[PDB]
Amino acid sequence: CQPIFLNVLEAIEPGVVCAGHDNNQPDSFAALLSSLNELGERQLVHVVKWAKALPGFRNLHVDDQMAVIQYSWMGLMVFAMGWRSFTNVNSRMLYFAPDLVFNEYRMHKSRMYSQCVRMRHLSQEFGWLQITPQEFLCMKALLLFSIIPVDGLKNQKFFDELRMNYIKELDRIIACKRKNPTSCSRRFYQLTKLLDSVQPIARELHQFTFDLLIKSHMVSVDFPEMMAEIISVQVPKILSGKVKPIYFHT
Ligand SMILES: O=c1cc(C(F)(F)F)c2cc(N(CC(F)(F)F)CC(F)(F)F)ccc2[nH]1
Repeated sequence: CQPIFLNVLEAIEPGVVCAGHDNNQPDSFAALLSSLNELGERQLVHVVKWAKALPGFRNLHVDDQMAVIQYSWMGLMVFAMGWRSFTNVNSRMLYFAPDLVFNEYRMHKSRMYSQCVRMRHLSQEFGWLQITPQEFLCMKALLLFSIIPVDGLKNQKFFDELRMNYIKELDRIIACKRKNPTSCSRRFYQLTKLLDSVQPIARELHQFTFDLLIKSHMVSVDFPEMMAEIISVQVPKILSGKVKPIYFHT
């Protein structure tokens, strides 16, 4: 049968994205966070094109398309960055970008040290669970359909069907080369727990950058337009509880 679904996921996978950070400059909260925000803007562009090229994404209402990308953005970045850290530096550092790698010191200067530690943990899971490139790609796609308005999307049913379909693709990736339903069910438990763990992290990052945005002038950290827009328009909906993650587990 079909390697079509995976042919597609691999084909649309975004390439390397640099932050434009000059590493000869002193590690300061301002410089680091300003580079992160700029990296954010560049990655969003890629994320949008990627999401819109996913199988069945367009059979979602046009207004819903942009909203789910915007709500799930942070989590997508968390997850992919963790995978990058794993594949490039075996999870010992946060590999945001080739030119923006966080070591211990930068984690502290970022003023988000504990969160960075939680992200390294997440990254380490890819190794401890021997997550495959295929598992990674299907799980990343699933994250795009993991956070929505409590009182529904414009056409919630089209979303529901798509999400259900991405879960079924995850199901068969797990069943491929697998044998008995018990082996499958345990991997599924592991992978859904991993997906869920992205949400608490993304939420802290939401809180952190929202606060930073409000704070920006007095702290000398600047935000590009698209970031400032999503942070002040979409993020507050999550922080105010109108938009929530779809946890598998309680
Ligand atoms: O690959 C990445 C991964 C992250 C991860 F922290 F969410 F994992 C990331 C975060 C931010 N931001 C958040 C913050 F608050 F942590 F610094 C800033 C912003 F402005 F985009 F939201 C910008 C680019 C990336 N790029």
